[PDB]
Amino acid sequence: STIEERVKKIIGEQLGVKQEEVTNNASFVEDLGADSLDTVELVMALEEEFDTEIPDEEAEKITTVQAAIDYINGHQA
Ligand SMILES: [Zn+2]
Ligand SMILES: [Zn+2]
Ligand SMILES: [Zn+2]
Ligand SMILES: [Zn+2]
Ligand SMILES: [Zn+2]
Ligand SMILES: [Zn+2]
Ligand SMILES: [Zn+2]
Ligand SMILES: [Zn+2]
Ligand SMILES: [Zn+2]
Ligand SMILES: [Zn+2]
Repeated sequence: STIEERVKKIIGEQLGVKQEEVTNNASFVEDLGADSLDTVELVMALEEEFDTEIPDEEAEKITTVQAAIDYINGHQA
């Protein structure tokens, strides 16, 4: 599985949304129905899956599927 696929799987599992909705340009809140508690938990889940620490300054900008993919691809453990 690629990084893109694994990031999308984490997002779908954390947010409780079907795979078809997890398009690259989808917004967690606006498209995937997330609340802000969920987005914090999603960031934590990405840290565990990819063994990486995400600083707040960057976490705050992770609001779409693509932004999460880009963060993880750009910080490979
Ligand atoms: Zn594949
Ligand atoms: Zn899974
Ligand atoms: Zn749905
Ligand atoms: Zn659709
Ligand atoms: Zn609204
Ligand atoms: Zn919770
Ligand atoms: Zn941990
Ligand atoms: Zn945070
Ligand atoms: Zn924050
Ligand atoms: Zn960084």
